[PDB]
Amino acid sequence: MFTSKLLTLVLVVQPGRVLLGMKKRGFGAGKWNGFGGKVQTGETIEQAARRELLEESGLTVDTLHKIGNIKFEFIGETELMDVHIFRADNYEGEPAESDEMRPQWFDIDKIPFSQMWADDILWFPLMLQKKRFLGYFKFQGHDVIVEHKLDEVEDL
Ligand SMILES: COc1nc(N)nc2c1ncn2[C@H]1C[C@H](O)[C@@H](COP(=O)(O)O)O1
Ligand SMILES: [Ca+2]
Ligand SMILES: [Ca+2]
Ligand SMILES: [Ca+2]
Ligand SMILES: [Cl-]
Repeated sequence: MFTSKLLTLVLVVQPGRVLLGMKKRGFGAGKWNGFGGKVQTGETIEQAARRELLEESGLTVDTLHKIGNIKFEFIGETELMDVHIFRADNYEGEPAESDEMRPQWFDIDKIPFSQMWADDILWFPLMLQKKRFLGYFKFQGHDVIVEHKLDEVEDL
């Protein structure tokens, strides 16, 4: 890995359920996921996370918690993906479909992990316990994990 790209990911939760969206185009199309994107020059990471939540789901939030940082290395690439993960326990507005993503609430027992990125099932249990975490995954293509590190932490 020679260079890095910052990315964001936002999970909105309520008691017993999590808001995901079906990615309709682009990177990770066909997978359910949280909302997020890149960080423009002049934005903070949190500002960028809030922007993409609004553009993709129609929602805004007041309190937003930083919960995770996961680095992704894809075999054959020289750019690292540095993903900054946030949780909201409350929201403003009502979710609506965009050209990019279709939001849907899932009960905990219905989260569709076989139709999500392969990493998600491993850190979702930490997220649901209101924990913080650091990780690293090396992927061979989009659906095989070849190396994996993950740890609960106190601070990020
Ligand atoms: C590899 O494993 C991965 N696992 C998970 N859960 N999310 C991942 C991911 N790789 C990228 N992302 C997320 C970050 C962003 O929210 C969005 C891309 O930003 P846009 O292309 O929409 O601008 O996709
Ligand atoms: Ca996006
Ligand atoms: Ca976009
Ligand atoms: Ca956008
Ligand atoms: Cl696209």
